[PDB]
Amino acid sequence: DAELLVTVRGGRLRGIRLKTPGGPVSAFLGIPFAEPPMGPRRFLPPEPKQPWSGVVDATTFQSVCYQYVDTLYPGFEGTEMWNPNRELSEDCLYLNVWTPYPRPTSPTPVLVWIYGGGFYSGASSLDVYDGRFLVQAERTVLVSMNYRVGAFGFLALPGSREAPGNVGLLDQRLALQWVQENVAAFGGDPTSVTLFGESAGAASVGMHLLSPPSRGLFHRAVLQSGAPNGPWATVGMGEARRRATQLAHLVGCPNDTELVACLRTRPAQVLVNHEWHVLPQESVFRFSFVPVVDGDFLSDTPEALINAGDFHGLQVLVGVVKDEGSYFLVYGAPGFSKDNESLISRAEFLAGVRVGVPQVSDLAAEAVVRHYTDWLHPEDPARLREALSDVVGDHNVVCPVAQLAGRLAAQGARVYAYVFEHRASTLSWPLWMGVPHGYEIEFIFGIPLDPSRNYTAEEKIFAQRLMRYWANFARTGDPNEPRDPKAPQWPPYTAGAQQYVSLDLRPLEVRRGLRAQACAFWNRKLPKLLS
Ligand SMILES: *[C@@H]1O[C@H](CO[C@@H]2O[C@@H](C)[C@@H](O)[C@@H](O)[C@@H]2O)[C@@H](O[C@@H]2O[C@H](CO)[C@@H](O)[C@H](O)[C@H]2NC(C)=O)[C@H](O)[C@H]1NC(C)=O
Repeated sequence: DAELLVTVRGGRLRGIRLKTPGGPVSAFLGIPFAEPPMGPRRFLPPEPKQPWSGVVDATTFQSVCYQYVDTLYPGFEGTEMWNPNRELSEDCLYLNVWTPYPRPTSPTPVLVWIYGGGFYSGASSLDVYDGRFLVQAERTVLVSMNYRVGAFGFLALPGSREAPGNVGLLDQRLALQWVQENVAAFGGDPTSVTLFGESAGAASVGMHLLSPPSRGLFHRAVLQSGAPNGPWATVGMGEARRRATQLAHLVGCPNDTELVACLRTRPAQVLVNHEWHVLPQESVFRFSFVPVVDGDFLSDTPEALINAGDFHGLQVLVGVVKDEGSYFLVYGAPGFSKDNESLISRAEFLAGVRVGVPQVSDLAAEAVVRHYTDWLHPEDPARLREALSDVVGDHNVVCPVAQLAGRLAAQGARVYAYVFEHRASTLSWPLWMGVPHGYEIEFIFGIPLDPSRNYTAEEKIFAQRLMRYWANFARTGDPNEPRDPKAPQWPPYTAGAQQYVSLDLRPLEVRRGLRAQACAFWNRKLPKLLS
């Protein structure tokens, strides 16, 4: 097949035809975009891939970046669906391109996916990120890349040349430069690039928005369930140095240069084994090696750059799932488990707040408890279970997203906002978790269209609607149908009105205020109290 041969700047590629019920797609999987960041290049910014002779076979997903493997529930679908599904390697900087068949004769908009996983995990090869249904349905081009995670991507000894930090974000930036240089060979339009990502992938999209060298590489952004101003998404230089130094001592090391030089001698898995030990306190939704406010990739804190930024000419689509917190509770909140109803005592709730809002004063913890307590039913196990879910979801995702969305809309950007409220019929997590973090992704990617799976007919329709919204936004910056001269069915989000839509089997509903009461607490009152 002629459409499976493509020449990019580094040389020739051979892709693979992929099937869907609607029609075939052409896929180029495992394209090397950087030199393998191994041995002496561990912890260093990525270097462009050198050209090659002959043909790179591009028919298989390439290795996953070295990372921790979850073993909370071995074999359970709800956790395994996020675990590596290829071998781990430091040789992992590869990207993937899905393009319509036949290849577009006029350049089509490009969606660039950045996976999440708390900056410690993730892979572009997970089945739930299968680009074929999106591309077939709406005939955009889809790119996804691997980027280094954990210590390999974000260990930072700030101010040093040997571990400057943020190199996982530089991996993403290099892949975006690769798209600028090469996506036209696949029929993509390098002048119409929309970044989209979930969780740490959303936070990453946010950091490119705020970093001038990345900002020229794309035109629009989708932030699903994450934000660069989240309390987990960045660390200070002092804390970053403290975690890297503690990691070095836990592996036996041993002067910045000598420290990193010793870290480079240890096998990858040895670093991974100690990754969690460097967190200071017991927590959920906290990760050891994350982007560092270095004065380089980020000139200032994400909060400062958001408040100071001019965002005219930008369109942004942002959103959250209905139960952002629940997934994280089984990772350390006492009384919680996927295997029962997790109907917790008030004692367990008070202990859960300390894990759910780690390293905060007794004074702040009291305010949190009071805000989230119904003092007429302070002991009700169901209310307490939901309240702790809200504590974790609001503090880590929803209020950081609401804050960013308001500042963007107020400062020039056009913003659309959603809450995803449909619980998949195939969802393996228990019913008390609701619509948890990560479980809109399979609908955005049209996974219900896969005949090998068991979704309902209405869920297949819902997936097609969502692919249409996302592709409308990629094409025009506007999820509404372009031919519509009526007032928008999905209205912009504004700092004052705060309109957003519910995404469910039902038609769109406009609502206002993304949990405005909770986010007044986290973004205004709680800061003022501790001030
Ligand atoms: C719900 O389960 C938690 C966790 O227990 C685990 O999951 C169960 C379904 C079962 O498989 C247990 O064998 C597991 O250990 C319960 O919280 C635990 O309670 C025990 C006392 O029974 C205590 O010793 C543990 O420290 C608790 N663990 C945590 C993480 O808090 C909880 O009581 C269960 N709720 C029920 C049954 O209503």
